[PDB]
Amino acid sequence: GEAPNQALLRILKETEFKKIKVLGSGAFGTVYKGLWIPEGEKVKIPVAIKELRATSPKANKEILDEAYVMASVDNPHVCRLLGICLTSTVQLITQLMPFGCLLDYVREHKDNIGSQYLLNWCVQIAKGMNYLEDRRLVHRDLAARNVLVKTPQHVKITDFGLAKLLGAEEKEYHAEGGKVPIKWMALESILHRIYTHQSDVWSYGVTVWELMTFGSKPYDGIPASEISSILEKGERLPQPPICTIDVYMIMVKCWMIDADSRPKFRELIIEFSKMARDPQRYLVIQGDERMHLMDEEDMDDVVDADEYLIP
Ligand SMILES: CN(C)C/C=C/C(=O)Nc1cccc(-c2c(-c3ccccc3)oc3ncnc(N[C@H](CO)c4ccccc4)c23)c1
Repeated sequence: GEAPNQALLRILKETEFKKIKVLGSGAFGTVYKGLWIPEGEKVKIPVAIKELRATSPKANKEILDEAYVMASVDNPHVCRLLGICLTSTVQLITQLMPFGCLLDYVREHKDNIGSQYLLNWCVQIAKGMNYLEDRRLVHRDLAARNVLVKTPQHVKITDFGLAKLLGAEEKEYHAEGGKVPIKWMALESILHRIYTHQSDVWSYGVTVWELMTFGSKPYDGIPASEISSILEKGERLPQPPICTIDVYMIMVKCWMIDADSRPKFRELIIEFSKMARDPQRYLVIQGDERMHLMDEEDMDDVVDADEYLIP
């Protein structure tokens, strides 16, 4: 009737891993960096570990839903669950992504990110998303904050809270508890709480826009109430400065009204691959190589004394 989900859910002992330091104490719990040392083996695996504070009644069924889907994915551009630990409070264990979320990263390194990294990230995210679509899965929260950085050359999608499965028969998902980030959401999602792989494509467009802007807040001024209307009026996010029309047009197609006329992730991979073979033709970034005499002002007639000889 549907494909059986034969994913393993590993149970891990509290003793076989050491928390080292807190990475993030949000209102969603806290996440530690840690080391997982399975006793059987002779390995040590850098991990991230997530738990929530009291047992919130629903929220403990929420984190186990996240566990369910993180354990059900296996792609190089998607964070997989390593195991759960059933202590007083449940802990999710996953591979450590040392450089944190992409959003922070484009901000903390604006001046040192070239077109090849930007376009290669766009490829990689579309592969991750094309995989989740192959696995009949709808993320419902794609955003630059929810893409983590293993290295600057390798990013993966994460945060599978909110993610939902869809059999062969359904093409859609009707949410109820509407607390989803408004500014990454398709129109159909904001109006009718409909979620499709093509609504993920919209959120992909907004994610790409975040990156090409080195981490700007979309609709930076505007409040969530309005978003529905101005998107309906036909307004969209502006063309980022570094973006050619070629790139910006792909974004805009992710933001069409008719969801079926937006591009498929399998297409976004192709089109961004093509572009990543000649990056500087499609993204113009002042200084696009390396910016390395440490003066900190604006001067184009600076010469070095070693090249200024006896007048
Ligand atoms: C809000 N803005 C700041 C945008 C960016 C937000 C952000 O990066 N938050 C975040 C919060 C907590 C941990 C992490 C986080 C970091 C990290 C590493 C170094 C510095 C900072 C973070 O490394 C991670 N590796 C794997 N999963 C992670 N974290 C998810 C939680 O979803 C997870 C862990 C275990 C199991 C499942 C999932 C993280 C990332």
